[PDB]
Amino acid sequence: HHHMRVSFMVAMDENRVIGKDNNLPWRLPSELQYVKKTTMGHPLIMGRKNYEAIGRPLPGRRNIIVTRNEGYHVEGCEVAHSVEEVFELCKNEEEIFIFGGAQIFDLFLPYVDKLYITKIHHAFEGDTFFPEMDMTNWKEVFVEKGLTDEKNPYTYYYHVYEKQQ
Amino acid sequence: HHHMRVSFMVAMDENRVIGKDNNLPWRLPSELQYVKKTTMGHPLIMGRKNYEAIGRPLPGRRNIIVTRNEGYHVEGCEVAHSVEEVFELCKNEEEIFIFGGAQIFDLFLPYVDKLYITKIHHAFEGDTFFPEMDMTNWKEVFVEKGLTDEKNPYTYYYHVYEKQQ
Ligand SMILES: NC(=O)C1=CN([C@@H]2O[C@H](COP(=O)(O)OP(=O)(O)OC[C@H]3O[C@@H](n4cnc5c(N)ncnc54)[C@H](OP(=O)(O)O)[C@@H]3O)[C@@H](O)[C@H]2O)C=CC1
Ligand SMILES: NC(=O)C1=CN([C@@H]2O[C@H](COP(=O)(O)OP(=O)(O)OC[C@H]3O[C@@H](n4cnc5c(N)ncnc54)[C@H](OP(=O)(O)O)[C@@H]3O)[C@@H](O)[C@H]2O)C=CC1
Ligand SMILES: COc1cc([C@@H](C#Cc2c(C)nc(N)nc2N)OC)cc(OC)c1OC
Ligand SMILES: COc1cc([C@@H](C#Cc2c(C)nc(N)nc2N)OC)cc(OC)c1OC
Repeated sequence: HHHMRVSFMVAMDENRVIGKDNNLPWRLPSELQYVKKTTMGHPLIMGRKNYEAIGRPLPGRRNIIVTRNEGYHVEGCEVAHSVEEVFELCKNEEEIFIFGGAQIFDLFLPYVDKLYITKIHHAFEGDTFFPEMDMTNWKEVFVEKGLTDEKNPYTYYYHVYEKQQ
Repeated sequence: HHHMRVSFMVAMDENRVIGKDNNLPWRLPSELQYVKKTTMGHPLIMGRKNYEAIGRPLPGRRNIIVTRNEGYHVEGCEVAHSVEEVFELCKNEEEIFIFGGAQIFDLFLPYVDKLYITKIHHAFEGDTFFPEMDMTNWKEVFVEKGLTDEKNPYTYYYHVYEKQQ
């Protein structure tokens, strides 16, 4: 019924860890560069907790915050309270990026068309996970090794998957 | 319609610069060794400006120069005036390397099957750029850090991507 591409944008470790103590368990500025370039010009859909840890709108993109709080407001951002309200806000968009965290990934899981996953080859301590997905009917359409150096101290790969049917 | 693999061979910086003042912005003799070893035994397809800065045929490869000039001739080199004429000349080749510069990379962009791209981790001043490419349905099949030493004073990586669909 919705006409936008619904894409997930996530970085996770060997055990699907995405967070520890309401923050990111790793610092990978080069991974952040990839995220910025990939998502630029497209709406970012984020759970309230994800957004609040950021604390400011990310420039050049529609920032849409998902919350059950019907009195929630933040300047420079739009607020939605359900999947359908996100779909109404983004009805004429080409592609939107579900940007996390875990509760918001779970929420949009039935609707994902395309997956941009950074896979980090380390096992971090963590408490928040990317949902399991059955990847049948999914095709890897891109893979490349991430930049590992003094500023980016882990091995990681960018993967992109597209849903077939 | 054509049966040869159409490969690109290019070195570019962090902003896709490949040239400044009709020359290469950097000196990387080790990168040139990789170029020789990779292309040897296969046709090099070069724009007229690229070739003329070289000024002589590169040994052990068919040198094919692309120009609109129907009276253009160079000893030890073959001359083509269109994509189709290159395809005619190379119809029985296994693989050909589009060798630049930017106008010639633009020209053959719809036909590229394989990308050999060196990425230099520096921002040079430049005036000539490698075209943007949507890497959907391409996979990185090779990556290696280039040699950085007194003779090769930048950080760079060899990447090879192959088109899937
Ligand atoms: N590595 C990565 O790729 C990413 C990791 N993260 C990490 O994930 C963690 C945060 O994730 P998590 O704790 O799951 O929180 P989320 O970011 O998913 O936000 C949860 C909030 O979203 C709102 N929400 C959840 N479900 C609904 C619903 N059905 N309808 C309306 N609103 C809803 C609620 O807001 P409210 O309480 O206001 O009602 C809820 O508290 C952090 O550790 C963060 O660092 C985040 C993004 C990416
Ligand atoms: N870093 C790298 O990997 C490389 C960098 N370079 C750099 O690129 C620069 C040169 O590139 P650029 O200036 O774009 O020039 P090119 O090497 O692409 O050559 C331009 C010439 O190609 C011919 N040409 C262009 N389009 C067509 C067409 N449609 N049909 C027939 N002939 C055509 C024309 O020749 P004519 O005028 O005779 O008609 C034109 O002048 C230099 O700085 C060089 O150092 C070059 C190769 C590799
Ligand atoms: C944009 O900058 C940030 C983003 C996030 C967000 C995310 C993400 C995110 C990342 C990093 N990588 C991928 N592949 N997908 C994602 N969805 O939550 C961790 C938190 C930040 O610090 C609080 C950020 O710094 C300002
Ligand atoms: C081979 O020797 C040369 C080649 C080129 C060519 C190129 C290239 C080229 C390079 C360097 N690296 C990669 N990865 N791809 C390419 N296509 O144009 C700049 C110019 C030269 O001097 C002006 C060369 O010295 C004789």
